[PDB]
Amino acid sequence: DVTVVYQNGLPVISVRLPSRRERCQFTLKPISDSVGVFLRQLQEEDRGIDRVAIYSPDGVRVAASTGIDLLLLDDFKLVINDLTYHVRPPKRDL
Repeated sequence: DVTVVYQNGLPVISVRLPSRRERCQFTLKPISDSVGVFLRQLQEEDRGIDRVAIYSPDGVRVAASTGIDLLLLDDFKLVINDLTYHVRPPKRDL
C-alpha cells in the first residue's frame, strides 16, 4: 500500500515506486506544499514513472494547486503508471 503517517507533526507518505522494491518516503509540509509539488517529487524520484495523478475517492482529478493540508482531509487515489492506490490518511482537524 501507500501509507500516510504523521512524524514530528508532519505527514510522511511512503510509496513503492515502479523501478525498485525499496519503498521511498516523502515528507510534506501541509501548509505550503501542494498536490503538484508531491507529484513532482515522485517523478523526480523514479524516471520509470511515465505518469502520476491524484483523484478523489469518487474518481475526480484533484487540482495540482490544492494544498497538501486539504488533500489529507480525506481518502484519495494515487495513480502511478498503470497502478491505482487507495490512500487513507489519518483524519486530523485542518
